[PDB]
Amino acid sequence: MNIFEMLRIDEGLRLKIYKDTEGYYTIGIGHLLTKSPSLNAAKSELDKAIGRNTNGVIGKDEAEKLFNQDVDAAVRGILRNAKLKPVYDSLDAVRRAALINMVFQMGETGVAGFTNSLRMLQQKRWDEAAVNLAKSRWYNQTPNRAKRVITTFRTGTWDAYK
Ligand SMILES: [Cl-]
Ligand SMILES: [Cl-]
Repeated sequence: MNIFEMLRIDEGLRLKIYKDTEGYYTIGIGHLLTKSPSLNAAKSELDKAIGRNTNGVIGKDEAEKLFNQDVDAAVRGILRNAKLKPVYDSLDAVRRAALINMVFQMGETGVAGFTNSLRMLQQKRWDEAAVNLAKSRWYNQTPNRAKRVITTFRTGTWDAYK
């Protein structure tokens, strides 16, 4: 198991514009297109992102390409973030994947806001951090995905994904 396969399980793959759990226009592997309600503003972003007139539909290769960019951007945002970097540096390889997963889903800003959990992760207090992470809209809104990520943090293994 690796970050890519982990996120692929969590986000799925859709080759036509769809709406995410929050109601936003998305495509491929969890690639947010716009928060705007307009399907046309979504097709426009889509075409800008792909470099061709897509008519709302892409191929597998195109989806995977967006996904590669997105993981890369997630990692780089963590490394540039003053709150996130120290956490990431302190963690083992599996737990690093779990932090990347949160950032891919909620953005650097959102994760950076989990102040207390971040401090517990840094201190390696696994069980306590798992408890604190659960008291979030995040866990309340996407409980099955949140539990998987949380278990990854608590245990340090890929169990929840096997
Ligand atoms: Cl893009
Ligand atoms: Cl879920």
